[PDB]
Amino acid sequence: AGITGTWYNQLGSTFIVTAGADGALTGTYESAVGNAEGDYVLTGRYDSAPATDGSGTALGWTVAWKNNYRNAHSATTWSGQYVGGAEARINTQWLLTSGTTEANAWKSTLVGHDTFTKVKP
Amino acid sequence: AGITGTWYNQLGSTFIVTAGADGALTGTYESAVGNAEGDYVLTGRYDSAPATDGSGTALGWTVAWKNNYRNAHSATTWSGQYVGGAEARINTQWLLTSGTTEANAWKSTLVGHDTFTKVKP
Amino acid sequence: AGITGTWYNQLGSTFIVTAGADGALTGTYESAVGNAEGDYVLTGRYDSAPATDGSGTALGWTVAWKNNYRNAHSATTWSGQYVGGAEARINTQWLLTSGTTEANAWKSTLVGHDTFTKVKP
Amino acid sequence: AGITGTWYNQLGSTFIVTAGADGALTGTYESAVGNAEGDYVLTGRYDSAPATDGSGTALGWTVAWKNNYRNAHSATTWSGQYVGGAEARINTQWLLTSGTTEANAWKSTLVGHDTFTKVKP
Ligand SMILES: O=C(O)CCCC[C@@H]1SC[C@@H]2NC(=O)N[C@@H]21
Ligand SMILES: O=C(O)CCCC[C@@H]1SC[C@@H]2NC(=O)N[C@@H]21
Ligand SMILES: O=C(O)CCCC[C@@H]1SC[C@@H]2NC(=O)N[C@@H]21
Ligand SMILES: O=C(O)CCCC[C@@H]1SC[C@@H]2NC(=O)N[C@@H]21
Repeated sequence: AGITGTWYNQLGSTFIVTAGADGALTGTYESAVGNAEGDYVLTGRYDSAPATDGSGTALGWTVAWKNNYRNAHSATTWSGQYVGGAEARINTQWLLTSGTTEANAWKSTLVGHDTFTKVKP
Repeated sequence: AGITGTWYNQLGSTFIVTAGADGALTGTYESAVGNAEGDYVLTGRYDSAPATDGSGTALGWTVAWKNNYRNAHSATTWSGQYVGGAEARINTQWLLTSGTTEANAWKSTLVGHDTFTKVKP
Repeated sequence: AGITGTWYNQLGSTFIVTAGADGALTGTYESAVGNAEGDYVLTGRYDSAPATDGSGTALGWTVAWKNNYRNAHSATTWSGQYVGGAEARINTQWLLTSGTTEANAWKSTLVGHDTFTKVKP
Repeated sequence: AGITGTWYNQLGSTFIVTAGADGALTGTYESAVGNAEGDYVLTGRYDSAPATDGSGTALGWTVAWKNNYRNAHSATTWSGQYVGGAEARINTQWLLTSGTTEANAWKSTLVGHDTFTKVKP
């Protein structure tokens, strides 16, 4: 129940997600940067029975950057963990792969990290 | 239509996916390695209108490593592109995040790469 | 001249480096976490003629985790950029590879990110 | 003694390195792709007393992409392990950071993987 809701990262992007009882993540993502405009569909999975020892809750999700406004021919996955409590966070690393020619595949994938909080930066 | 079906990676893992008309990926993943046994639910997204210039089709998906057999308290995301043709491939990089304590969060995430083909290694 | 000196990251680790006129980085690294004790040799490279348009200065370095105290059978590389000015930073992502058996090579490499500043956290 | 010498990756790039007795890597790197021409200085570190149980030898190195021909305002680090024997390899993952403006720092770093062998692809 800690994951469902709206999350904001350090770039100004916004992430609205519903966490289903058995592990589904669904929602929408709006990026403040890049070749992106409006909301994009997201889907992912999370550990619906995490450890109870103070460990975070593992999760991940994907956005393909095609919507009613634009198609960037790219997709990002975020992998990370939810940490609950008063200053809850989802700490992630991400991989953004663009469709490329075979000759350019070596430079197809960017890597970065986003930290999400329940309140805006 | 090139993405739907069964895929095999260099580790001996197996990936069965359906690519929906508007960008959804759904299916199951069976890992040959790690703290894993049986099939796990996967969900993701792909670019349903890729470029037609020889560029690959961007995609990503997530597995949370909880199923009827085991719970590893972890999740992997694969980010990559589908390359069609006679020797079709899905070339990926992945991030595997384990739920950790805050003190151990610096070592929460493994990175690697998997190449998937339509035939077994 | 902005890079030479002592840097501190969010984990409490300390990085003393000399940037040579033609691109060399040399120094020592002390990690506050992990299988590490004391100072370890570091070496790397940086762009000694960066752009002057407000872009950062690309750089990277490596530590192998063997010194007079311990040998962790591992090595980390940090890749990033130096950003000068009043609140100077070195923003990095890193890869930590452990020596593994072939069967375990898929889980040989951790990924993360460190931000270094001139003052302690 | 297994690391010293010339190595070739899947892209057609060439890596000549000397491994010093106490952990230093020095040499030159020539990339077959990207904003690169000629040889570039490399420096890094390796575990000079690896485990003897069949585990690989952890290592890493950096190239800043500035030489007598070009300056790409970028640097790559490779992190990986050397695996000896008849078909020796250095298996790596790499991070390529470009100097960027602060607004573009989110897209500063590419990630990939290179496999090096003693003979050309
Ligand atoms: O430019 C593109 O190809 C599509 C937009 C990508 C935006 C990226 S996803 C990772 C990072 N986190 C964000 O919130 N935005 C950027
Ligand atoms: O050990 C775990 O935490 C769960 C199993 C992880 C298996 C990983 S996912 C990335 C890589 N590719 C595979 O097919 N298996 C491993
Ligand atoms: O545990 C090991 O194998 C050796 C110590 C690794 C410490 C890592 S390097 C990346 C991160 N940044 C730090 O300052 N410490 C950790
Ligand atoms: O384009 C640049 O910024 C400089 C050249 C980068 C070449 C990269 S380094 C990682 C990969 N492995 C290679 O051998 N070449 C590419």
